[PDB]
Amino acid sequence: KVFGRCELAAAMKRHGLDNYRGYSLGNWVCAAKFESNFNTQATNRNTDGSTDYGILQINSRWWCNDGRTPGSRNLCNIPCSALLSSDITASVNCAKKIVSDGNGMNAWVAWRNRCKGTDVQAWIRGCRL
Ligand SMILES: [Cl-]
Ligand SMILES: [Cl-]
Ligand code: NA
Ligand code: NA
Ligand code: NA
Ligand code: NA
Ligand code: NA
Ligand SMILES: [Ti+4]
Repeated sequence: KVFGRCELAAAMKRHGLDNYRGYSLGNWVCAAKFESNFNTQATNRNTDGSTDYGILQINSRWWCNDGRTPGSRNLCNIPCSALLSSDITASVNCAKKIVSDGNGMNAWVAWRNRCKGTDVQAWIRGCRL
């Protein structure tokens, strides 16, 4: 599913991500924009053989199981395929664990490089939320 911008912001709010660990909804929408362009089916293979899955491009080295990442963990306790669903529940639940892990949203390199410090409220501007 490719979400619309306001559509995703609404779904993220519905699942409790808005201001989670102090990161406003616009942070989360911005991160999703640059990680997946709002496409739940986005996948990206990394040089280390791990893969990133879903709207927030959650990586298989720590967070989900894909059966093909040697030495990895599955801290969210889910198949990485669950991260590709049209229903963002699994992605949101796993993102909450990832953002709680110590470096906040810096866990998402793209958030650091493209969202951090910017006018992230632009990402929710105009939306009925
Ligand atoms: Cl495995
Ligand atoms: Cl393996
Ligand atoms: Na957009
Ligand atoms: Na915001
Ligand atoms: Na894994
Ligand atoms: Na959803
Ligand atoms: Na980047
Ligand atoms: Ti594996």
